[PDB]
Amino acid sequence: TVFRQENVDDYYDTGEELGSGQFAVVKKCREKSTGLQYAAKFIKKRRTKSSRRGVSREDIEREVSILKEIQHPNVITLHEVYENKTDVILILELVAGGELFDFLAEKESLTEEEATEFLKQILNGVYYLHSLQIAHFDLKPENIMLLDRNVPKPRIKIIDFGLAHKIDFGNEFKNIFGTPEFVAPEIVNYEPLGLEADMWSIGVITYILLSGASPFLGDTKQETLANVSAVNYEFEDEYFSNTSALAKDFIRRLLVKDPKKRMTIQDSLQHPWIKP
Ligand SMILES: Nc1ncnc2c1ncn2[C@@H]1O[C@H](COP(=O)(O)OP(=O)(O)O)[C@@H](O)[C@H]1O
Ligand SMILES: [Mg+2]
Repeated sequence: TVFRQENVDDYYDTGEELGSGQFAVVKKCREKSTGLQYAAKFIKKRRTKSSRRGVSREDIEREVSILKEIQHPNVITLHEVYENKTDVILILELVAGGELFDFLAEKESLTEEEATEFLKQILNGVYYLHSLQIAHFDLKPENIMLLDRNVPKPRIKIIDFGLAHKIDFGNEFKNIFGTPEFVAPEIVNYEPLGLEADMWSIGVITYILLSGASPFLGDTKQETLANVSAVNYEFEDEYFSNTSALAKDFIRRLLVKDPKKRMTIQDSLQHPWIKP
């Protein structure tokens, strides 16, 4: 597909930089015609076929296609897309309260209620995505945004659809590898991937929410990956002594090497720690 090729600056003004990654930069912006605000994600295009710099057009279009499908309170939506010779520019719903990553850094240790208030929202967004056969493949705290960080129980949206894929056969077997501390063993081992990989990441996020510590993190990325593949984690008493056994059970049933034995998103919502 092709996108709008008028100069995005004729239609929008940009402001604060909201975040970035290796091939993307995200700027707050305001649409001239409405005064409404958005997050403009500029993704750097590849300059040749054989290049490793920038993002392939196939990969950009996959992100756009998935984003166009989705509408749920706990996911961002896509407003418009522009392009020019250097970038594709996705005009995304603005999430103005910063990353979960930054919230957790700034705040004291969470209560079990605060952790489940965040988790339940994540679960609801993932339930929506998985119902659509969309695997996110990059769930982690920098990819979850708060609407407003100055309320007791902040509301969240999942962002960053740059690794998301439609799973129409039950698994996919493309080049997909995210961040060592969050990826499932099947990613580490270069196996076909499906919705189950997201459920593993949710286990890792839950462990972080409750404890402030990352379950598999080693001193190097190779150590982290080796730990993931071996399922080398434990609940440290120093961090988990006043956390319930049911919360640990929830995590334990997600951090399972065999994807067939791991809780599904439906299972997670019916688990006794979560189910009303
Ligand atoms: N819709 C959004 N609203 C607010 N900030 C955003 C939004 N999308 C992305 N960001 C910020 O920009 C960062 C990078 O965007 P992201 O989509 O995660 O791209 P990357 O694939 O490069 O990680 C995010 O971690 C977040 O800080
Ligand atoms: Mg990201």
